Amino acid sequence: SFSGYLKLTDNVYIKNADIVEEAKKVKPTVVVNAANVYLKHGGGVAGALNKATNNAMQVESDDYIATNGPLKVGGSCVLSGHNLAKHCLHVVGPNVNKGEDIQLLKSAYENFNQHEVLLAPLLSAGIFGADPIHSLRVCVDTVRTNVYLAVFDKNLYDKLVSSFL
Ligand SMILES: O=C(O)[C@@H]1CCC[C@@H]1c1ccsc1
Repeated sequence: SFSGYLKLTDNVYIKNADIVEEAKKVKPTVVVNAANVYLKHGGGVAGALNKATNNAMQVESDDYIATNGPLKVGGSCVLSGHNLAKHCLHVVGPNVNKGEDIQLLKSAYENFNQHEVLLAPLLSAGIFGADPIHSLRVCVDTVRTNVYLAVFDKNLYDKLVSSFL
């Protein structure tokens, strides 16, 4: 299972790791995707997770959207984890680069509470434009279940650990 994580709180752990490599190694029950409302897995974590599934995540996601329509910002859906995990929890954090309300980041993290353990990225961080330090703070203050955060960028991982209150 999960190895090499730094414990931040009772239930939040963090590691400088590529979430795709981490998912292939652990095969967790749940891997969180940093999804958008259309489940178009183009870039960032979504593009990387989808490419690791050989586009099977995108094919499944297009069928989900055809049936259900788009997700809400702050919402989620559970789909297959493919070769990476049992399930993928596609969570939509607000995209600050699209002017979405950063207050929706807490609602996005609340989706994690429906799963006893998750491998996840920092929601709304990276190409979503939010401050990752704020994302980590909202994560620790919102998620009560066991979350193993994979931070791809070493420099950001170091900054997140060194500034963690
Ligand atoms: O973790 C990072 O370094 C950033 C911030 C949030 C997710 C993003 C990422 C993760 C896997 S590819 C890009």
